[PDB]
Amino acid sequence: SMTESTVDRINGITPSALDLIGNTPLIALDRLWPGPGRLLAKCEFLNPTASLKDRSSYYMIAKAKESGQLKDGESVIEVTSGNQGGGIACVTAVMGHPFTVTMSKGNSPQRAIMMNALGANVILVDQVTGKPGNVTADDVAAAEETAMKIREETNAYYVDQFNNPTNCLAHYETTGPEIWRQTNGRIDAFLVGCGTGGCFVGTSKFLKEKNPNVRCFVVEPEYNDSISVSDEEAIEYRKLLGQKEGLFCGFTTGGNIAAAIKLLKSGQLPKDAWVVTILCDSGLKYPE
Amino acid sequence: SMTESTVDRINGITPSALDLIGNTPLIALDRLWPGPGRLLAKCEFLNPTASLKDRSSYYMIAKAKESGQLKDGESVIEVTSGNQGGGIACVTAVMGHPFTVTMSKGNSPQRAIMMNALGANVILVDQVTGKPGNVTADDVAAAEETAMKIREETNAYYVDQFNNPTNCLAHYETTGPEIWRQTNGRIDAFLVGCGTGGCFVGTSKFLKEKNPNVRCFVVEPEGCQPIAGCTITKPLHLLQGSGYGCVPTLFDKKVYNDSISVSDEEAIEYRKLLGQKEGLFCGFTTGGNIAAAIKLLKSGQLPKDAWVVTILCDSGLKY
Ligand SMILES: *Cc1c(COP(=O)(O)O)cnc(C)c1O
Ligand SMILES: *Cc1c(COP(=O)(O)O)cnc(C)c1O
Repeated sequence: SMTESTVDRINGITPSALDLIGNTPLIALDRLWPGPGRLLAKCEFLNPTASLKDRSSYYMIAKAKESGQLKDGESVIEVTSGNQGGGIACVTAVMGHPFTVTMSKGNSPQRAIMMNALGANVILVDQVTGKPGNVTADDVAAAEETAMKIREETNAYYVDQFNNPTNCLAHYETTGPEIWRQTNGRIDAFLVGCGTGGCFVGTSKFLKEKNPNVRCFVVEPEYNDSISVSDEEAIEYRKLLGQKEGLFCGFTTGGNIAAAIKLLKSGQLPKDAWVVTILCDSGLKYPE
Repeated sequence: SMTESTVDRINGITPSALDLIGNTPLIALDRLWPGPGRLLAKCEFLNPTASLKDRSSYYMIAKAKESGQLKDGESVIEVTSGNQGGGIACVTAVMGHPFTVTMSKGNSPQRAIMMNALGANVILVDQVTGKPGNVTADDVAAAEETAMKIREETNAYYVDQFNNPTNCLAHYETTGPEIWRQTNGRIDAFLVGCGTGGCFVGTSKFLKEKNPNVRCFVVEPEGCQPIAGCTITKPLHLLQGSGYGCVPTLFDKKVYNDSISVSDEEAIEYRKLLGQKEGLFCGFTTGGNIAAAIKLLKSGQLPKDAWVVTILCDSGLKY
C-alpha cells in the first residue's frame, strides 16, 4: 500500500508504478494568490495516469484482492469513459488482471487512448438516444447493461466506483494524512468537487478528526458548506493556473481554484488562512 | 536549482512548479523484464510538463538569469513545436518572463495547446515548401526568420536549444547524479535517443566520471544513424523529439561507446508492452529506448546480471 511503504522515490528505486501513486506534492500557488493567507493544492496530475483516480483505482483493486473477492489473474470490468478507466487500467496492468471497459460510442475516441494503451479491452456500446459528442443517461444505461451481461457471462469483478466504499477509504488513508503532514497541521479549509465523492468524503473525514474546526467545502458546478462555480470561472482559473504557476490542469481544477479564491476573499476564514484544494488531472487528458 | 534544494516534496510543501522538476523516480521494469539482469528507467514524464525537457528548459532560463543575459521581467523567445516549448513555457510562467514561440502553420494545432495554456505567445508562420502535416527544413527556417525579426524589435533572450551548452549541464548536474545515487552506483549501461543531445551527453559524462566502465549507447532510428557514422537512407521515423539527420552540435564522442538501432515497429511494440506490463503510457522515443535496452540485455554483450538504465522521456498524452 501507500501507507506502509519503505520506498525511497528520491534516492532509491521505485519497485513499480503502484509506488508512483499518492504522496503527491502539495504546491504553494503563491504567484496566483500572493496573500493574505495561502492557497495550496495536491498535484494529483503527477500520479502515473495523471489523475487523482490512481488512488481510488489502487484501493478498489487491492481491497478486492485482500477480501478474496478478486482472485490472482482474474478479470476486472468497469463502465467508464473517464480518469477511473485509466487508473484501473494502470493498477490491473501491474497486478496482472485482464481489464474490460464499457463506454458509449458517443465518446470521442480520445477517451479510450490511455485505457487501451495500458491494456484495457475497451468495448464501445451503441448510443440509444445520443449523437456523437453527446452521451445521454440512456447511452450510459446501455454501457452498464453490456458490462452486467459480460460480468454474468465471465464472472469478472465489477469495480462499481460510485458504490465501492474503498473509494473514500483511499483518501481517508492517503490524501488526508498527506495534507495534514505536508502543512504541519496548518490548514483552515479543504475544498474539492464531487464525482463519486470519494476525494471529498475521505479527505474531509480525516481532516475533521485532526481538527474539527477545518472548514470542508464541496465545489458545485452550474461537510461545512458548498461554493458554486460557473463554466466561465473554471475556464478563467484553468488559464490563470497555467499563466501564473506553469501547471496545465483540467476544468475541475479551474473550478476548484476559482472556488478557493472566492473562499479566500469572503472573510469567512481567518485573515492568514491556509486553504488546500486538489489539482485533479493534467490538461493533456482533454481534446482541443 | 534542483542541486541545492532543501525542498521535501513528500512530507513538506512544494514552493512552485520549478521544484517539481527533476528528482524523478527511477522505476524497476521488473514485469516487462523479469531477468536475468534488470531494466531501470527515469520517470521524466512526471516532470510538470510531462517531459524531460523541464530540466534543460529550467537550466537554460536559470543560467541566462545568473549570467545577467536575461534581466527580471524581460522577454524569452524560442523556435519550437515540441516538448522544449512546454518546458520553457512552465519555467517562464513561474519566473514572470513573457515567452514568445514561433512554429510552422504546418504543425498540428494540438502542438500549441500546452505552450499556450502555460502563457506562451504562439506565432504561427506560413509554410514555404511543406503542406499541412509535413513541416520541412524551409518551413522551420521561416519560423526562425520570424523569431529573429521579432527579437530585433523586443530584444528577447533566444533560448537556442540546439546550441546552448546549459542543455547538457542540466543532465550532468541532475539526471546523472540522480541515477548514480538511486542505483547506489550499480549501473553497467545507460542509453537514450538524441535530439539536442543534452540528455545523453550530460548524463553519460557524469556516469563515466563515477565509473568509466559504464557503457553509454545512443538509440538511433534504423536508416537515420548519423552519430554511428552510418549513411541516412530513411529520414522519416516515429521517434519524435530525436533522430535528427545530423550529429548534434552539443554531441561529445568522448562519453560515447556505440549505437543501438531500432525500427518504427519495435518502438510501437515496446511502447504498447510498457503500457500493458508496467501501466506507463509514454511517447514514441520511450518505445524506442525500451526496445534498445531489451535488445542490449538479450545481446549477451553485457554481463548476465547487468543493470541497464534508460529514460521514459514524456507522456503518451502529448500525442
Ligand atoms: C474523479 C474526478 C473528480 C472527482 O473525484 P471523486 O473522488 O470521484 O469525487 C474530479 N475531477 C476529476 C478530473 C476526476 O477525474
Ligand atoms: C527532446 C526529446 C528527446 C531527446 O532528448 P535531448 O536531450 O533533446 O537529446 C527525446 N524524447 C523526447 C520525447 C524529447 O522531447
